[PDB]
Amino acid sequence: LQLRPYQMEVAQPALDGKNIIICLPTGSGKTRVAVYITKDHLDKKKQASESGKVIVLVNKVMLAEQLFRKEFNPYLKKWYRIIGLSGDTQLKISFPEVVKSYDVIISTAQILENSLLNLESGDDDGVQLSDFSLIIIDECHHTNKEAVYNNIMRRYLKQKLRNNDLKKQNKPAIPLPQILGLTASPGVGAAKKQSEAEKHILNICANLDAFTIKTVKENLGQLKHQIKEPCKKFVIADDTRENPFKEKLLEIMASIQTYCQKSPMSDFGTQHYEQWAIQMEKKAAKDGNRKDRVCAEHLRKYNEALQINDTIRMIDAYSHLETFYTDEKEKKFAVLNLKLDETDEFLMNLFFDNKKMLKKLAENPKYENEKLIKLRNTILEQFTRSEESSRGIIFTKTRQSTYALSQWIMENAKFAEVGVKAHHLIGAGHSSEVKPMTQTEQKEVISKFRTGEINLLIATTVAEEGLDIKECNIVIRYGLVTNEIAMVQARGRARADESTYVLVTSSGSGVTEREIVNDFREKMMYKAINRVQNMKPEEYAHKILELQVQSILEKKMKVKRSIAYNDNPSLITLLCKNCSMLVCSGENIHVVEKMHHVNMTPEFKGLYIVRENKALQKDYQTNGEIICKCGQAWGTMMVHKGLDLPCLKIRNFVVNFKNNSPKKQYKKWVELPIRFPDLDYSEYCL
Amino acid sequence: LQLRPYQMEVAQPALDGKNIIICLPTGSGKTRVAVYITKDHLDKKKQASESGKVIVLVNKVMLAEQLFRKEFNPYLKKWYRIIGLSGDTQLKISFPEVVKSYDVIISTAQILENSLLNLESGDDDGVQLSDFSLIIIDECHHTNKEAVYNNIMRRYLKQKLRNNDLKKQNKPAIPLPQILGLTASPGVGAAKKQSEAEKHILNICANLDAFTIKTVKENLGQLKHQIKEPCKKFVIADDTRENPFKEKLLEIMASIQTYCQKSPMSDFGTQHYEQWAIQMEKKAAKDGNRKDRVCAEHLRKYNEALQINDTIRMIDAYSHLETFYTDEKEKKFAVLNLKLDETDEFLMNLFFDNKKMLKKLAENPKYENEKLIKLRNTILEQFTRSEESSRGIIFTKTRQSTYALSQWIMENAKFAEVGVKAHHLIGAGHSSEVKPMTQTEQKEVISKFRTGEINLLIATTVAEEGLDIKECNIVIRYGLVTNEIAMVQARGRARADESTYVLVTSSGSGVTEREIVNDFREKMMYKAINRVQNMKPEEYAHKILELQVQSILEKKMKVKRSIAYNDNPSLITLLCKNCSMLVCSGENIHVVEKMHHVNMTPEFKGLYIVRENKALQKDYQTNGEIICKCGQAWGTMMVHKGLDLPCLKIRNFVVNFKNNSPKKQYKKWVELPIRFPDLDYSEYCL
RNA sequence: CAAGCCGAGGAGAG
RNA sequence: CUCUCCUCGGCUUG
RNA sequence: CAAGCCGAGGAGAG
RNA sequence: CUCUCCUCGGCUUG
Ligand SMILES: Nc1ncnc2c1ncn2[C@@H]1O[C@H](COP(=O)(O)OP(=O)(O)O)[C@@H](O)[C@H]1O
Ligand SMILES: Nc1ncnc2c1ncn2[C@@H]1O[C@H](COP(=O)(O)OP(=O)(O)O)[C@@H](O)[C@H]1O
Ligand code: ALF
Ligand code: ALF
Ligand SMILES: [Zn+2]
Ligand SMILES: [Zn+2]
Repeated sequence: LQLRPYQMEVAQPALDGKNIIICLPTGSGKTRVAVYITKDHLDKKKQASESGKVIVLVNKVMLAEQLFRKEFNPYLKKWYRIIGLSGDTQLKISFPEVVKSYDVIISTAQILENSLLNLESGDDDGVQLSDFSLIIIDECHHTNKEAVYNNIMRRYLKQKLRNNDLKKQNKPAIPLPQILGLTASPGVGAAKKQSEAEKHILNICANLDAFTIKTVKENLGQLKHQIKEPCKKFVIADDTRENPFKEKLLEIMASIQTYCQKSPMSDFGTQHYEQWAIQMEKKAAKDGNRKDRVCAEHLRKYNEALQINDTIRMIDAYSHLETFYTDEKEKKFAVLNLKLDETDEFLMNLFFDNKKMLKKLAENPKYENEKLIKLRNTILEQFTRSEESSRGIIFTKTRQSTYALSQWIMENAKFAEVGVKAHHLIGAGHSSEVKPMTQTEQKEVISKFRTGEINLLIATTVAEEGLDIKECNIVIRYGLVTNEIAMVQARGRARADESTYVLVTSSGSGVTEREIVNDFREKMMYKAINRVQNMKPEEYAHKILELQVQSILEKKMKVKRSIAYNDNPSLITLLCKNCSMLVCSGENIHVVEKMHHVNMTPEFKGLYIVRENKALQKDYQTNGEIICKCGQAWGTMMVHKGLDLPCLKIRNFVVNFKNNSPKKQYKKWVELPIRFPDLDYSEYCL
Repeated sequence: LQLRPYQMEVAQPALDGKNIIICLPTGSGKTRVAVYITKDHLDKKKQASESGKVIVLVNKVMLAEQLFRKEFNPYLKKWYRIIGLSGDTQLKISFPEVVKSYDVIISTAQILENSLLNLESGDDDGVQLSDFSLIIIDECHHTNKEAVYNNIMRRYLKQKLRNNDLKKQNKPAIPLPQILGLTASPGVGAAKKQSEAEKHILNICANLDAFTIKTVKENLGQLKHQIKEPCKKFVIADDTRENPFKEKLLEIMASIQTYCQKSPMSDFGTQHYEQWAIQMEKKAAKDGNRKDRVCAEHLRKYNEALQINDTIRMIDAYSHLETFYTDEKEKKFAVLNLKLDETDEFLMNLFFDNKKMLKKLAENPKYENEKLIKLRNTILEQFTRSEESSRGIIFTKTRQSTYALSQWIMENAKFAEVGVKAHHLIGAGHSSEVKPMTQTEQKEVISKFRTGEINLLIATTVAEEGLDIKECNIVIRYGLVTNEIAMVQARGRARADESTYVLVTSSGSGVTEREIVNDFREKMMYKAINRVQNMKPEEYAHKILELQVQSILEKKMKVKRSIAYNDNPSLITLLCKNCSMLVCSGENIHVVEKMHHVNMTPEFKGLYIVRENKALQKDYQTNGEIICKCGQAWGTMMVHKGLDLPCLKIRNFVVNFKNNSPKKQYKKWVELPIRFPDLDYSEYCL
């Protein structure tokens, strides 16, 4: 209910009715400023007897829920009506009179965008920006290119231009709400010179229609006293050992490569090798030539294992290989539950003729890992010095890496002795080759991390922003560097004086250089903002108008082309990737809800096999996987109206046309230019 | 970390603070001397508590990356901060505080030149030479005329002259860094007498501000014992056969020539013929008279084929012709996808009425090639004598030649039997009529050549310098002689005792004489250096000062004229070269980023045809070629802001003016004196 | 809690 | 422009 | 990985 | 001074 002088100095111009942006460090009380501004604006509008509505837009459901339940509701419930929406709630069914029913709204931009789309094209009641008097946008740095924030503000700018036109012609013009953006680091984007950073900042300002930035410039000492930066540390690790297992991997790779008389132009263990393997497997699948598709797939698996070994223990890679190979053996045995294919035979024999030696080599404390030893030392020093008063975050690139680090931590008793309780955290996307984490589990782990029964976190890029996390004492980056904004957000985590920020990496990689470049970009952005804050109003307004007009017109020009697919379902046929054979046509495939592709015919039922659901394995089995006779996966099982149907994935097939047959693969249904009919139950019924 | 006595004797004067040059053979440890000198200089400056910064300038990104990752970083990382920059990295965004952040810098001269230009004219922070204490320039022989090295050292000399002036007037003068140049052969340039070589060496010294040369003069025996020169061999090949195919080429050439009643003043198969053909085609295109432009173009193609045959197999020339003719037929058929032009008709018929006989003649082991037989014998003898312990390099003039040699090698089983694994290597410039090689592929082939799975290389002038190559046993020059410096660099490749250097050529050409002249220049340069090393300091300094003053003043005088183009876009019109017709005007042409010329109008869209991208052909097609109705190419396709636009090449057009119309062709946009407007999306929009 | 569909952003390699 | 990795949002069948 | 722009150096022929 | 061949660097659109 009360603000600090450094908060007040930045908030004042907003209190005067000027739309602006506010860039403050992490944890400096931006939400406090937002709530105070909303209260003041509502009171001032009520004094004049004018309609007052305020809407807050965020990009995460968890953020909206937290802000409503902890910050906004407890402060304005006594005076105004507050509501918080998201995609997980049932209030969004009728949004327009959600709006007129309540005064303060917190939500995600997509809901309001959908309402606008319904109004402009749909027959629903719809909603307009004029219904609002104040719009708050947190994490405003995301307003770029064609994000939802950018679309909303594009509509706002179009309305502003229409009002400017109407100024000379009929009056009055359409009123527009005030705009308040919140952030900590707007970034520089792809900037290689100071002028590029200046242009990027001006573009952000024009997109958000900002009068100025209002960065702290007077109470710097008080702010620094309060929020204090950690000390930065670099850990560099080098090695010229760990030969045996890697050499064994390399020589088996050479054996498999010379089996197919294919010597790639690239070396082993690099992304270029993976790309070449993907290209070769794709070409082999298109041509239907076996003995190369599987070879490329196994080479890709070996490359992934080598990368994993380059980052973490050898047992992790061994586990990866054994999981893949055991799955293949189980699939083959289930199919055989006879003619074999020699290629899979020699591949399996090669893997199993050296499984024991690989396992023996993997267990060798002689050369385990330099980076892991450095991380062990860092964690132990920090925690032993904190006398049980420390908390830590570790940012890592991948998910399997998080699992490996967590289990590794639990296998060592020193972490428990010092009092270390670690947990992992990942995203919620089903497009990462691994079972994602659910929102409930994320909130739940965050809650226990807040309590303290969990000491340290092993998190992917989820944890930089949008999460309510108590200040930690140690921040670690395990070979992960993305950009300056993520760097700043991770750095701001290290409050709790006597906290430190460390980046651990090796010499071969260029991670340190990327971190340095991010630092350079930080200073470039600071200088750009410093210059921009002192620019003359006239030229500032001129350039903002120019940028807004250019953005709107280029959006118009780009949308012009988007108007643009012949429908010949019977023209195409589907072939299994490994065993090229006629699977089905485009006539037997039907669509449910225009979204689910399913084939429901008698003969097709006997062309596949059903397995158990591994996700539910670790009860009942509902969505079983679908595998081919060769062992190739086609899709899964679904139930519609209580009826069991198969759902297919286009990426598991090859398309053949009857006109000229340039067989092609589309990776998803939408890219397929042909249409499919909606389900008709008359076929194979009554 | 430790030096040899011959290295020490040359390094000592540098250790005393004297700027100098150092000329040593190839592979004698120049980088070792450089790193030791940098370490000693940094330590000595730190002893006196003085600012110390060292910058190394190179001319190739690969060289900088290699030097940083293999030589400098592993030796000074334990004491000093080392950084390596290039045009392929993101650290160059803010160079000045790259400089103050780090102590040791490795980079390409262009970056520092750009920083200086920004400081002197731009508003950026900028950089000055005074910020450095030591400047190392490798491959210093390139510092001549107006290379980047020469510009930097011109600035250095101007600063020195200003300091000399200020000596009598206000003091102190501006400090300057020490200068250390590295090379192996500074060369003689265009020298025809000993005095000319002396003048050239003095000019190089003055440009680099060198106290002396410091060439090895005492430990000659130890150096010779270590690095040993190969034995030089000349292979001369003569022939009075291979008539049929060449005579058939000549008689078809005569037929086409007498079709147009044009008997050139020159003979067939010489550069003078190609020049005359280019002049005739240019005049015909300017006059718009068809039946001569295409005739000249086909005559030029036949001349190129005859040259190729003069160097390599006949099938290579046959492939060249069939590629061109098949492309023409495909273009015509795609256009027709009707009125024909009799000229192309009889040309095509003439080509196709003898395709089979040409193919039959090309396959004839009776007379294949004398030079190729000699090369076969040389390679076989070397490799059979090396019992699988040899590596080889072959320097060839052109790229198609490298491809032909490589494929020829793979067609013969004797090379495989002896254990020969060959690979090719070319440059990375898109101005050689052939798709260039990329940097990644160059590094990658070099890596495998280092490993050994690739035995011999077929390389153009890329491989003489700037590449990390393990010593080879055989060096071959296949009819290629450029200058003494390239000769010395190629010769130095032949370490690995029992290595040999051979030049293969015929009697008609004057290649042997050019090689002999290069040897003469080598001895002339040696004598010039020997005299210069013994010159009296006073006259040496006097002449160096005179040369520096003369160079700076002539640069001033030349820059004076460079101050100097009316803008009448609507004045000109563009005509297709083959079919002279109104294509467009200078008003419908717009410019993107001041660099890309594009025409975006409705009527223009229907005036051209789109083909597939051959580079991507051997997926998706993004930059398709643009062809005319007559089959003439105009340009390609580009995408800006997601919008498909055509990009035109001026060399495919003829310019017509409305005042007096002296139609002219410019070969590139910059030479065109008129300006063009920047893209404005308002036209044909909204 | 499981399956599927669409769209968006960031990094790296080519 | 392509591939990979990572994140986010909305929508359906259960 | 594709396209385009600018500039520099070396050789040969004229 | 012109033409061709070869090499290099920097910068944009993707
Ligand atoms: N007026 C205030 N006086 C004292 N502490 C405050 C005040 N406002 C906020 N804080 C502190 O700041 C924290 C809230 O910061 P918050 O706004 O959530 O961070 P951010 O601005 O980075 O989102 C609270 O934990 C609280 O301790
Ligand atoms: N002090 C030394 N003792 C022994 N060998 C050395 C020494 N310094 C360099 N070398 C040899 O010289 C090579 C490095 O030469 P380098 O300086 O790269 O060649 P150049 O001077 O032609 O660039 C290495 O392969 C190494 O074997
Ligand atoms: F918005 Al913050 F830490 F910067 F919650
Ligand atoms: F500089 Al060298 F061989 F002469 F690398
Ligand atoms: Zn199958
Ligand atoms: Zn034409």
